[PDB]
Parts: sequence; structure tokens; C-alpha cells
Amino acid sequence: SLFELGKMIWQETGKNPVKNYGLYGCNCGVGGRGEPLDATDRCCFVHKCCYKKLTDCDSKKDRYSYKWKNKAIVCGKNQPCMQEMCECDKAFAICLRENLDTYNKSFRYHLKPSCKKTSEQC
Repeated sequence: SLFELGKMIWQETGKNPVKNYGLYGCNCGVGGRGEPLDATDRCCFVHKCCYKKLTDCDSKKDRYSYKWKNKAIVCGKNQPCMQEMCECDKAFAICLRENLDTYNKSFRYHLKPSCKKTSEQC
């Protein structure tokens, strides 16, 4: 759910997740996907594409188990769709951390309708 995802983002990045990634670029947070503006935004594109495999569960609402231990995210003993969701969220949080050095404050609160249609299939 958004609760696990936000916690993972906070654990990995130290950033408040909704402030920093709730409206960032063309792909993070509210709205859909569009051509990404930078590496952080690409993380968000990949993550929303990851969620396309979730046919049996709800990425926003459904809770799942994970642990934050030794600076690692370990997805727990979840049902299959929920484990897919966890693993999408984990990869995304790691991606966001990896790209902190190019996080652009000007992109934090972005005009999503100005974004361009992607030509990339998930």
C-alpha cells in the first residue's frame, strides 16, 4: 500500500515521501506516466510500469509485510500479488536513493499536464 511504499522511501532516502515524490516530475505520485525528466523521474516511470503486473491486488490500499533491517528492505511472507507489490516498491525506493544526487527541487511540484506522451511500452 502507499503506507509501506512511503515508509520504504523514507527509510532509503531520509526524505518525506509525499513532499518529495508526491508530485515530482512527469511520473512520481499523482497522475500517470509520461516521458521522464531525469533519473528520479525514471525511477517513478519504472515503478508505475511494475505495478501493471498486479492483477490480483491493489497497489494503493493493500497492506503487506516487510522488514527494514541492516539497511536492506526484505519483503516478507506475503501472498503472491502482494509480494510483487512489495518488490516493485523496494526497487523504487532503492532507485530513488541511488539518484538523490540529481534530485531537482524545481521538479518537486511539477505541472503534469505539460508532460509528453511516452513512446515506451512497459
